[PDB]
Amino acid sequence: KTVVVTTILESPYVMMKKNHEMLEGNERYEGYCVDLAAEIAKHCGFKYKLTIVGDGKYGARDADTKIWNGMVGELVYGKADIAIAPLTITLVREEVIDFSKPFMSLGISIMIKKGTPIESAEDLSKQTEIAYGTLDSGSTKEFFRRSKIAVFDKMWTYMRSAEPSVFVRTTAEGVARVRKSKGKYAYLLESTMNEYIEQRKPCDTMKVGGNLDSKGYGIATPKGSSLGNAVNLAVLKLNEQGLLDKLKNKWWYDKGEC
Amino acid sequence: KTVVVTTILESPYVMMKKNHEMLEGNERYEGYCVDLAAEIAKHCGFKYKLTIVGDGKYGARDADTKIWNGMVGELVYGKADIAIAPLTITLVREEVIDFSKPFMSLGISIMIKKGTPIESAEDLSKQTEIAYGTLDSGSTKEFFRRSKIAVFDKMWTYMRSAEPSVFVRTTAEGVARVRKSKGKYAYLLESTMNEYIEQRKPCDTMKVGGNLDSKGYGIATPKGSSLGNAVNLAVLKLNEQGLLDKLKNKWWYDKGECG
Ligand SMILES: O=C(O)C[C@@]12O[C@H]3C=CCN[C@H]3[C@@H]1C(=O)N[C@H]2C(=O)O
Ligand SMILES: [Cl-]
Ligand SMILES: [Cl-]
Ligand SMILES: [Cl-]
Ligand SMILES: [Cl-]
Repeated sequence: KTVVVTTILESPYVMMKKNHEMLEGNERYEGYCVDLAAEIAKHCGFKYKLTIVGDGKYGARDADTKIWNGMVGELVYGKADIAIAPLTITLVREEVIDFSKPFMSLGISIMIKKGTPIESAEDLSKQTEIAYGTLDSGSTKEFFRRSKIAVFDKMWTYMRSAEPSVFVRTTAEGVARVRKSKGKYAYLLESTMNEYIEQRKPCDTMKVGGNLDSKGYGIATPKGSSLGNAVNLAVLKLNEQGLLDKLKNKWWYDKGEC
Repeated sequence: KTVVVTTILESPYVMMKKNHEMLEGNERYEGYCVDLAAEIAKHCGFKYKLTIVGDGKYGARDADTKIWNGMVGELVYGKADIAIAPLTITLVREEVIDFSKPFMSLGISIMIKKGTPIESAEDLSKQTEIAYGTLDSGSTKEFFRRSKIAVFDKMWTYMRSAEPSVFVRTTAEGVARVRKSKGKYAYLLESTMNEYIEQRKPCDTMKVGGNLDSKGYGIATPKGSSLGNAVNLAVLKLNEQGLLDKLKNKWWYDKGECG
């Protein structure tokens, strides 16, 4: 009867509080998705325990074994009752679990080190002097790889052919690369992460240009889960009570340095 | 067995081609939702008729009679199999129909006549010289009535007590009112519509400020519909192929009359 919530350690969505070793259970964690979890539970009348996804992954099906990892795997294989994380709503996932309507929208955007003479994807496309790239594996890369749009296609062919490599293994590396490259590298990533980092010391980065695309984060439950309907309704209510906006403002701006 | 699609005549989602009495059936109509409808049927493998909703409303429940009007009413009362329209996904509607994930996202924004000295809701709230309003009902009005935000609250109180009325009955009314009030009126409306009108002649309007909130339009089916799963999957596939983006670009920008 205690609901098992699975999530993932990703700031500012879910973080381990500074004195977590002095804290018990759910109080070890803070962040946007921790509050969201609490808000969901209140409007759904259930008790819950926060767990961190065992393998540190989101949810991907291995082409060969067909096994799901991450949070999606924890739902499908019955370790968790529900996922409350920055888990993107995608077709392959929707086919094996239920999604709430998205609690947050986002898109591909450009992170620059402040000073950089770039204001848009187009700016990036027309030049090579400032290197730019994405995570070496994931949707942003595939977006570029698959786009039929001129600008985005010129960016991809550029990125694929660039030497040395413009791809990074981790988000943290991308951001470092920006910060360390003295304004000669730009990074493509979730507008949400871009916005968050903009509010981080040493305050030396900046989101520019519009979003290139659009996707959504949703709460995830097993197909036919008794929780999903209430959970989805709770998402919509929260949005209409200004609460999701308030949460975002909280973790991004009110608690922002810079 | 042909799927009955309810939808609504709202530009540029669905539009009766001016020569429509020479045309017939689905081909009488064009626009973003007509294309969207076709993509969905193709991916869901079905055949459909487009039918404009008898009352021209989106979907709201009468406070008294408890009766659902509009496209929601058509789905809830079993008069249509699916609604493919700029139908905002909302709690009360979600409780009575099935929605797909959003095929398009939007938020409340500010339409001004070019040259109007207003850049934000904050700006609007801090003055009265320029009047500003919303549709006399719906998602946008409700947002202001309910807001706990100081700026939005002040705007609601102003709007509610403003004379003459700052509320308009229809989008066209609100657009015309902005267009003719010599920059003495700004309309608060869906960013999607704001963005479309921006690309229409006389090209005398402008969207300004950030969105005030976030919402999505979804495709609705009657609760429990066998169609709901497949359709929702299609929205995601279309979105991942970049197809939804291609369409919005098509009807908003490719076809823009303002350069
Ligand atoms: O990057 C991906 O392909 C997926 C995502 O992986 C994250 C990790 C690094 C950069 N991107 C984000 C993306 C996000 O916002 N949610 C994840 C997810 O939805 O699994
Ligand atoms: Cl965003
Ligand atoms: Cl990462
Ligand atoms: Cl928008
Ligand atoms: Cl109302």
